Amino acid sequence: HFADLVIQVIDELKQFGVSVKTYGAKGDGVTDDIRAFEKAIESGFPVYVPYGTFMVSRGIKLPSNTVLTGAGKRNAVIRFMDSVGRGESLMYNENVTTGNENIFLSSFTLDGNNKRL
Amino acid sequence: HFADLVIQVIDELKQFGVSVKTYGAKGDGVTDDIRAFEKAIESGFPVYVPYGTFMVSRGIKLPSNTVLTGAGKRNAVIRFMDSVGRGESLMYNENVTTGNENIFLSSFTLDGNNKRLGQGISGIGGSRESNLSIRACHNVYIRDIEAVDCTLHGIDITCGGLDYPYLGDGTTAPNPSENIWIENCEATGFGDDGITTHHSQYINILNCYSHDPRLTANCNGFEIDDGSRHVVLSNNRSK
Amino acid sequence: HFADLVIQVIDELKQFGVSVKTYGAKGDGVTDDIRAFEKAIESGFPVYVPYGTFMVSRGIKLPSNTVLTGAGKRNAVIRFMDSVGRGESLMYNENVTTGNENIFLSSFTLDGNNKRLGQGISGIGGSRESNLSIRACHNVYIRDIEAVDCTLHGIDITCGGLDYPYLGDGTTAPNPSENIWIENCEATGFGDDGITTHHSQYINILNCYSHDPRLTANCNGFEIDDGSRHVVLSNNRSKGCYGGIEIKAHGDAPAAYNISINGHMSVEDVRSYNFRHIGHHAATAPQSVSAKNIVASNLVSIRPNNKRGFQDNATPRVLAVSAYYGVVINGLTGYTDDPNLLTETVVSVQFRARNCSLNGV
Ligand SMILES: [Co+2]
Ligand SMILES: [Co+2]
Ligand SMILES: [Co+2]
Ligand SMILES: [Co+2]
Repeated sequence: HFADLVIQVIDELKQFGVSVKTYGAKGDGVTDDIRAFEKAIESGFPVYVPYGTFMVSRGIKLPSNTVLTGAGKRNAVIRFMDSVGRGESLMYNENVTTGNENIFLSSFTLDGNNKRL
Repeated sequence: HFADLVIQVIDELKQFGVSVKTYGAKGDGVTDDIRAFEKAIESGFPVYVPYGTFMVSRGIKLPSNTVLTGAGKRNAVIRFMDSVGRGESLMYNENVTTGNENIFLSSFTLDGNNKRLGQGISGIGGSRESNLSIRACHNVYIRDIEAVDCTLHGIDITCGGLDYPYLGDGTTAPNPSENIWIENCEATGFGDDGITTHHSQYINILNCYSHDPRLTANCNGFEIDDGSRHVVLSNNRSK
Repeated sequence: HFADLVIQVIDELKQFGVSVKTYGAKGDGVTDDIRAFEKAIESGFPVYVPYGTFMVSRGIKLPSNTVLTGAGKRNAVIRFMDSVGRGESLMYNENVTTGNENIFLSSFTLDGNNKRLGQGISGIGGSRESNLSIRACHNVYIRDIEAVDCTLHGIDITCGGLDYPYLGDGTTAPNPSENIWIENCEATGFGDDGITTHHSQYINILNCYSHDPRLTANCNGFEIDDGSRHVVLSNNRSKGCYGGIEIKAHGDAPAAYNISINGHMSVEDVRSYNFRHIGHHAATAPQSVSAKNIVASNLVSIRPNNKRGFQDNATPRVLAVSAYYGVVINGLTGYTDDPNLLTETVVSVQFRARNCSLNGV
């Protein structure tokens, strides 16, 4: 509970923008973090992905005016879960038909977990 | 939120027992703190009342094996709210008919807020509406309690039942209180008596001060009344 | 770890003095807290005992200039562990032979856990195994202490030494306790006496309650015993004991002398007020040279009886005086509602009692 209060302060500082962990991401190689990504991305703030393997049960959709930056390749890693079915890219812009604008993506690994199939 | 975490730690230390503020008491002279008192008292721990005026919308009922201690007279103050109706003493033991045991009360003020009813008013019937009423109890220690603006009595020790029994001369009422100690208490501004005993035995009243009744009837400082027996009074003052 | 830091700050504030919990006390009814008590007590600070049942594997020894205060009776509770052996009072001053000074004890329960030994057991020898024992001490204030399930006595004030000395009539034992105040204390479930004094002087016992001994021998509420002198008892109550207030000595000891009873209430004791000097009652014995001066006033005795069989069914009394010279009784009320409880003599002045006066009975 003390640590949670300290974390709350850090998160309010927004040193990188907003961390996905602020919205509940675990980045533990097991937990489904898709909702945290969606929440962070819809918040309007630049989004930061810190160290971890962030498991996702569906594709991460990017709206216009998105800044998504990680701690780096093989540091911030985004990965499809074993149970994901067919049909989606791991990461793609929201409006598939007429598109989006101003998307800035930096410094992370995308692991499509093709192995699972 | 930080202060709340600090408070949580203090409360877990239980330096006095459990504070009523731990259970949500404000002690601000306005907020109804009755639920906090009830919760604290039912917890099984000795209960502490710190500085404040703790407003209560109904009587505080005491079960057996209760320790209730305050920060002191005119420091910890317990008070009926303006909107309280008729029929209850401010503080009394839970089992009104066959009584309770082992109740230890120390170091606070009981303000019955009789004022709220208008002037000239006394108890609605029998032993109802004292600041403190002890009925059919064994082993009760009452120390350093100040009882003010009382509707009926300041402190009343009686047998079981809300009413006083009238069974005739040469009788003994059922369910006496027994083994009672009243020490360093003050009673004032009462409607009947400051400190009084009925149908009860083995009582010591020591170093107490009972003065200035509100009313003008049979209003006595110390009234050792119907059915009392085996009582010592020593070094008290009445005025 | 955060809570520990907060606690550290609180402890540094020293709002009561130093808490025993600061030195590692748990007060959980299970953990041995003796080391925390010893550390706190040796620190030089006033010691505070907060809410809890603080278990102890050996007696708590008190040095000079000790302040030990609790959160209150049945709030702060100090208790012998089940596994404790024989020989120690629960709490007592460090220097058993020549004593200590300036000890101030307030607001806690002492539970001697006599139960742990099986039933029917009393002290192993002399003054050993009371809940609280004060030996050869000067300036001791004992307030708001509840003493329960006691092996020997609840509270005992005595001279130096673990044993009680038997030096003969007309003597004064070395190393008395002196300047003692016992107020608002309760003693119950003891093996011998609730509150008792020996070979000590200048003592006030005020507003205390001693009742219901475990055993059935000479088990008295207040026993002003061998070598006592210059004692005032006032506004105390005794219940369900053999003697309510006993003032006496055993044979081969000097009787208590110059004792004042300024009001007492005795409820269902056998002999409410029992003043005597064993060895100095027979017509052919020497007169006691020590049994002198008792002034006792505003005495209440209620339903004296021997339903419990104390002292081999000794016969009940409101008042029994023997051996003593110069006993002045003023304002005595004895009351019963059962004519079959006391059947021999209500008040006796016999067995070498002399120069006695009864007024207002
Ligand atoms: Co009256
Ligand atoms: Co009355
Ligand atoms: Co004895
Ligand atoms: Co003795």
